[PDB]
Amino acid sequence: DDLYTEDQRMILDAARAFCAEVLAPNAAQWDRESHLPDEVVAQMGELGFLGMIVPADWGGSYTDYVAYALALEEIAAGCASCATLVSVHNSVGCGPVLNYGTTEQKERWLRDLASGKTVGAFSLTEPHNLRTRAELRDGKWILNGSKQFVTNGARAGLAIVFAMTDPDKRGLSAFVVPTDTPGFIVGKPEKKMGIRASDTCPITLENCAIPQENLLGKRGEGLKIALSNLEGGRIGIAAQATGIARAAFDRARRYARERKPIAEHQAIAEKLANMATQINAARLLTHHAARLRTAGLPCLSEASQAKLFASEMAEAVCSDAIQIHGGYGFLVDYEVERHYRDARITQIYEGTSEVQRMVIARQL
Amino acid sequence: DDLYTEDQRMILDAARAFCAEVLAPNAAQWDRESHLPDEVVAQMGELGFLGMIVPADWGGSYTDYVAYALALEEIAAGCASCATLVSVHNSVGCGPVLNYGTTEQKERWLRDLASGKTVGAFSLTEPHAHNLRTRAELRDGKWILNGSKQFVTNGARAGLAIVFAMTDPDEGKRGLSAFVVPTDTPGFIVGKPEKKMGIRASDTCPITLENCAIPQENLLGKRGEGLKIALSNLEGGRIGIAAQATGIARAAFDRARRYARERVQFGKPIAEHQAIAEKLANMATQINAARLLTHHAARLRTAGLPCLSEASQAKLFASEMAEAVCSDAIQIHGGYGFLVDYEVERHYRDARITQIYEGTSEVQRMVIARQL
Amino acid sequence: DDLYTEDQRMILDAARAFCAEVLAPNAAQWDRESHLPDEVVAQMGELGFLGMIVPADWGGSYTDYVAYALALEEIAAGCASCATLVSVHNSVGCGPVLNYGTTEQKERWLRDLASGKTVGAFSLTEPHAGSEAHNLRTRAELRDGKWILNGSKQFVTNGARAGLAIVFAMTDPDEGKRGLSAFVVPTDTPGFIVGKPEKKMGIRASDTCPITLENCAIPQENLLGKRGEGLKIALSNLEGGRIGIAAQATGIARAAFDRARRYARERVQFGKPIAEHQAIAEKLANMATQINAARLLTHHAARLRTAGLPCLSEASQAKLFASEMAEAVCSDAIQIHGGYGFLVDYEVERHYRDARITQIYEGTSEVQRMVIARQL
Amino acid sequence: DDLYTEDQRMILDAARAFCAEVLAPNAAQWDRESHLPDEVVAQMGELGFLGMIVPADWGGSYTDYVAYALALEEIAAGCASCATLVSVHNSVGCGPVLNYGTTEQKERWLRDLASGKTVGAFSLTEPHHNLRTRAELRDGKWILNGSKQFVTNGARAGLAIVFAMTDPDEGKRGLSAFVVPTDTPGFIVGKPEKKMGIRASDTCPITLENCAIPQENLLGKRGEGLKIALSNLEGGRIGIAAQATGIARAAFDRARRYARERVQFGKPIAEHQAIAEKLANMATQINAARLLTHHAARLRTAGLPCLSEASQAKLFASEMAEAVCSDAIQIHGGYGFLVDYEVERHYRDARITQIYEGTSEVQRMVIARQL
Ligand SMILES: Cc1cc2c(cc1C)N(C[C@H](O)[C@H](O)[C@H](O)COP(=O)(O)OP(=O)(O)OC[C@H]1O[C@@H](n3cnc4c(N)ncnc43)[C@H](O)[C@@H]1O)c1[nH]c(=O)[nH]c(=O)c1N2
Repeated sequence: DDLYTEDQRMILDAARAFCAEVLAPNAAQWDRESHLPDEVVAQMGELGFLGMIVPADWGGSYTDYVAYALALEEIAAGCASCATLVSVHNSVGCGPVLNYGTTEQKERWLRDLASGKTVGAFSLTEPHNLRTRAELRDGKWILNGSKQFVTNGARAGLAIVFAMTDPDKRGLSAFVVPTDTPGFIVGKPEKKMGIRASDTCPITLENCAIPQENLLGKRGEGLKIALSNLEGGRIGIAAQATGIARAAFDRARRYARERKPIAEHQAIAEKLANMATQINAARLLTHHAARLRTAGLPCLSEASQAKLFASEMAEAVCSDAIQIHGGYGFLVDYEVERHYRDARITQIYEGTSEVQRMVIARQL
Repeated sequence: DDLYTEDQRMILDAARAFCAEVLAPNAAQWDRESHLPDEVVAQMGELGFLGMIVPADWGGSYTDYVAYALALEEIAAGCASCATLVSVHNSVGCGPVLNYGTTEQKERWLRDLASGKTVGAFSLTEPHAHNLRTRAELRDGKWILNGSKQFVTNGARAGLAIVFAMTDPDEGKRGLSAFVVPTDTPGFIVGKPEKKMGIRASDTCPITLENCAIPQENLLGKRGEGLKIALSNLEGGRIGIAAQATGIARAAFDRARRYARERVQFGKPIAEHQAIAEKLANMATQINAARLLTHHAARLRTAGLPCLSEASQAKLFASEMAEAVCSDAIQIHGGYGFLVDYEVERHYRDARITQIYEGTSEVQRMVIARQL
Repeated sequence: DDLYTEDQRMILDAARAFCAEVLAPNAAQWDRESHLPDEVVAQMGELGFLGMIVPADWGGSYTDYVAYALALEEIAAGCASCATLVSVHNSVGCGPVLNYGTTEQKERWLRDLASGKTVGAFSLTEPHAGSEAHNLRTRAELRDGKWILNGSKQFVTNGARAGLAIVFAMTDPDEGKRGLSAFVVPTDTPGFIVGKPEKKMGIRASDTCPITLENCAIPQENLLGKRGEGLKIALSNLEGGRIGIAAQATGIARAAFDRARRYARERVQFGKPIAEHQAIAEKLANMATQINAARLLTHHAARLRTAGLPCLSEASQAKLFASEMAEAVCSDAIQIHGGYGFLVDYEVERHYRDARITQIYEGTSEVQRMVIARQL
Repeated sequence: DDLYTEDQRMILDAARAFCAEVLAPNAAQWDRESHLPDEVVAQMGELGFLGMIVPADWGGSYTDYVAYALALEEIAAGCASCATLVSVHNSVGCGPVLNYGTTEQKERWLRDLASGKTVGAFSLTEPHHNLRTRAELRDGKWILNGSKQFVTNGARAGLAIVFAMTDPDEGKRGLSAFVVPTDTPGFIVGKPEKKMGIRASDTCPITLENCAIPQENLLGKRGEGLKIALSNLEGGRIGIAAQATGIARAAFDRARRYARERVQFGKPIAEHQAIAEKLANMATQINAARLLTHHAARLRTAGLPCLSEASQAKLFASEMAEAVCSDAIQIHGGYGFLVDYEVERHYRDARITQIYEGTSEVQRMVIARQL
């Protein structure tokens, strides 16, 4: 930990101890029951894990993005579903309100988002850019449409919902929708291969009317807003891939050392060497992008490179962790099978690998 | 199909029909409930799938190994757990009895294995880290077995197990013997099925032998021949798992390519995107190569030629490929690929075991290298 | 071998002897001099390797395509450059004349192509146009009873040694994809100007030449097929071409692997033959497995083609797979050799250099993928 | 660059200018002739490139190891052979004398090594730790006999750090290190080896036949030879990591420019998704390789343990370089296989990085050992 700053090493310690004491012993159960207890979410709130990229005067704990990634790496090593909840809540639950909310808006919502009292959700994508619509009639914005894969959909108190307001690029607007609003209809959580305890829900909007002052930004600023947190999001998920890969690697190398022991059979040792090299490269790409972002510099390509690299790495590293365990690797009680299922999603959400490659290439 | 013989196409069509009518629509449920219905196993019996490498003379359906491979690829595309059952039963349930059994032993057990009335299992490996701790002592005209075995596929539904034990500890490599143990023999204790990431409906159980006393005539082959017997269906087992890996990959590939033709993003079917197209071509290439390696091994095996390397190449290749094709199949589905209801996530989970069992990839590589 | 037919074993035996006696011992020198002696090309002629896909009654030696792939793999295992020459001459030198030639045109040319008295070249690619092979700027105009070719061509294999070239030219510039025509052009024709062979990383003894056509006049009866049929003709030997390159990749890789496995048995490090080191043994096992899959893809495409069945996909899969496999196999061979792997005298560096072209010519990997995907 | 330091940016900018004006225009010709012009070596010396990990007090230009890695990357991108010479000279030419030499020894040789006046070589391995080359103390001199293998800079070096058995029966603690002037009678340098790549980096066998040197040329203590042989592994590996990053980067830069110029089916080929995907993968792996390499250098700069980290950088960069060079070939199509388009030289040069300064297999052993 010698190369990190003092802020960064403090977050790392706090994160480490939380993860060892609360996440790691319970993640198997949470996966098996597809459910993360709310008191664990609340406790993440109290510790500042749900406002790590909100400034401290708005109720958060932001220091820099390297710290953020270190915390999300630790949290993902303990529980990949927690890391999903946290990466989404901080980046796209908190980000839009902080960056485009008026002062009154931030007073209404941001301190509760940043403290974790209110969990946040972001809803842009749709089953088939958009067909969800919002009409302004009699002082209320009225939303009708259908939305897909909303992380934190069941538990969020607020949702940033994107909707077509003016059908002729600047045709979308963003809304803060409290999730108890009549006509905000959240469906049953999707059944997923992995991150099973991170609730991922479809949402139907059926004349969901919200006050006019719940418009977020100016009318027509929807797309820009939806795109304002790609760097933070991708950095977050790259950090998550790194943590999940690292957890499986930690188990593999512990199993190799105990099962001479198999860690000095050439082939096993080569896998472990490869796994360590790849995990460390993923971390360094993640941190490099986080430094640029901390400094306010352009870093979409760098963040997309981290997310790309870390995500693909993680599936291969988790696959080696299984292989190193033999027959036991396929068994639930040995946990690496969980890490393998959890890892897979990182290549898909927050921009697919194909999208990550498009943007990196665009800028060469 | 016009590339295959008459017999082969017939076995292929019979299995296609069974997988479409019975397996494919119910796989998802069986994965969900971690259980294959006894009657579906009995129906594979009735159809000859549980005797495909047993001569017709002994009640089986043997034509050749390519045909075996074709049937297993089809079963696997519909239900990976079914393929596991079928492949283990046929190769290591039926094989030891067929090759090493006396005539009377073949009459007492082989007809029922081949018909599928008796499901067979095979138990050599043990849960500690050749050098077995499980023992057999000859006492008053009976073999008495004491031991603990690990991961017996078909462990719960098998009526017979081939069970290997130390009979002569001084003799080392010739220290082992093989025994046919009816699973209802007192002292044959089946534990709870293991909880696995995939092939969840294939029962995999630890077993203990506790003063498990069996008739002297249940010794399979000669005393001390157990190792040799334990190693004599490696070719067949490995051919079948390579076929299974091929079928699993093919199911996910078929779902993904159909999805890529129907799904529209950026104003064209996604199969018209170059990156997607490249995955689809790589998938088809790798599946075809895996099938070609498998059938080449099968062809050598059918002609009684030595083929342990060719069988191991095919199993190594098909197993590694199946993970990469299934991963690609998930990716082409985007977020839907991660969803249970889109099924490719089941194919991925199921395929991962193929690199491990029937000899790990590491073991496969060792034999292939040994002959180079 | 037991799985092959008597014709297949016969050609296989013949190629093997030739490759040990003539090719393998001299290949290093030819790479070094960037030159294949004419007497070696004549011997391949005499032995029937330049007619392996022309029927016997036209002077060829065609039995089936599996035989062809076996012969090409051997030839390639001894000299990659030689395999390039053979593959091109057979598929696109002979093929166009065989398939589209009149009786008179086959009597004039195909017996000499099939015996190897005359080496064949194929010229389509231009400086601006490779993978997009239809937009041609080379032109052909009828004046005074002769076809007059003017233009510029690129990367012609066998370009300096060939006696005939199948040249593709725009006869009808406003007719697009139906505007190409194919022409048999004697390479001694005035205005058929062969540039100096390209300097390449690998297959350095396979002459690969630019060609300038300048008031290059030929008899009217050197038109091959119907006017406008050029594109169809240019695309009519894809399967055979790709089968042969797949077999070439397989043979180059095999040669690298044979050296590596022998060296790993002999070389000792940390008290045993490095072959017994598990990481080495794994590399060896992966190399065998991949070469074997390549071969089986190639022979499967060869069977469909022998039966006249459609097989462009299967041929493209073999080519893609073999070519990419060969790079990784030759790379493993280098690594198994340690620091000796980088040295010219240890040969495997040459196989690595030679292997790399197989992913590019006879349709790039990207093109192979497009056609495999399209036919799903 | 914003993220580098004033010294880092300083050495980077100088390496850039110099790669661009001297190295990159002439690298093809040097590869073709298998020869680096002496005056170019002298310019590297003069510019401080041959003293980059020796302190300023001893005639060097040492700032930190991140600066070293940046400069090696740039040199490598203009001329892989020059980078091989530079990496070796700094790491194992200067390193032993710097760290194990007496003050008298450092005054005698280290300043000339650091200024580039004298180029240094290092000679441990033989054709077959268990070594045949012997040194015998006789009449106030060490007399060396043996055969040595693949000495980089073997034909231009003025001094060679040679390792020999002083005490055959003490095994690993029976080796000693010696500073040998290369003009010493009985120091016979054979013909440079014929190689696939880095052809202008001279790589020579050396025969020592009754090669007699002063008693005071023992380096470190008698028996300390293996420890000295292993004392610059970190530096060496960081250097080759930077080499591999640079070679790949050169091929990458050519391929990405080509892709924006070459049109096929109506658009620049960089806009075909399959090419874009290659370019994106090349950029990402190259950056990953630099970041591993700089991470290692930071640990080295701070004097912290970093053998594994440098081994990870060297392993990752070297394997990466082959794959990136291969893509660069592919992106060029047929042109990629032609000498005039340069990417085929980069691919050839890149392949050595997986083998020397320890094979991939050796890198992976040290990484594993330490987990
Ligand atoms: C040694 C040797 C020998 C021969 C030949 C080449 C060489 C190097 N060829 C020519 C060969 O067929 C040619 O190199 C390929 O068609 C590739 O074309 P270019 O080199 O013009 O690359 P080109 O400019 O077409 O492509 C550059 C890169 O972009 C990619 N690309 C192009 N279009 C694309 C698309 N739509 N989507 C995705 N990617 C795309 C390609 O795959 C390639 O990777 C030939 N020719 C001949 O007529 N007669 C002969 O005998 C020979 N022999």
